[PDB]
Amino acid sequence: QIVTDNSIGNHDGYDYEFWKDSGGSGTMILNHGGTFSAQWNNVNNILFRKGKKFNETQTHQQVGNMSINYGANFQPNGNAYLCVYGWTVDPLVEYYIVDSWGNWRPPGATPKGTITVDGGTYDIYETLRVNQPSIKGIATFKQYWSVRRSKRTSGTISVSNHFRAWENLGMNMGKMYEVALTVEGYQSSGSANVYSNTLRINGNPLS
Ligand SMILES: *[C@H]1OC[C@@H](O[C@@H]2OC[C@@H](O)[C@H](O)[C@H]2O)[C@H](O)[C@H]1F
Repeated sequence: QIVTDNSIGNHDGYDYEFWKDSGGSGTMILNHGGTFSAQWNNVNNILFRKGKKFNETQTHQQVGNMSINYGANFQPNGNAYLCVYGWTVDPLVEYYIVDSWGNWRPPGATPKGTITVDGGTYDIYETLRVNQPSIKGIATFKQYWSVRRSKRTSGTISVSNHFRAWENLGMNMGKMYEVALTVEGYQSSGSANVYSNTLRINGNPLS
């Protein structure tokens, strides 16, 4: 259940993934259901997550309503994000719904709009990754973001509301590849205890 290097699998019904580039270290402990704990030290980039991976055949509307109820003890020492994260394919898009961060509020771009949902206000952004790692190899792809205006580390994220806002703004989405509660670190160290993480699709928890 101890993951300290790149790994993808399923643990207690949740698709887990540990992903890092070279340098530093990370430790992910897979706990019950969608839960896990994470610790990182002097990394370049590291991501820890537990959610659902899909077979790339359905739009988010076809999957249905996606909602995540979570709670995490988030203790970054520097740059890190606590978020819902995933990808679409055709087009290849990496996305983030950021509820908390460390010393820097991402993603450093001019907002494209705002969404009010789940008792918060999020700024919406679109950024570009050029020849970077991806679920489909070294690629150039967009990153879509919703970033909360104030931090929080527990609550419910109505994922599908964010997708509709993005599509409303012309941020095109492809077929679902993944949706997951994620901890990301960048050129930093820290820890996070994800003690609560339930993904519901059409009101039904993952299993
Ligand atoms: C957003 O997250 C980190 C990185 O995405 C990883 O790409 C490699 C793939 O194997 C992992 O599953 C992804 O998390 C991407 O470059 C960045 F934009």
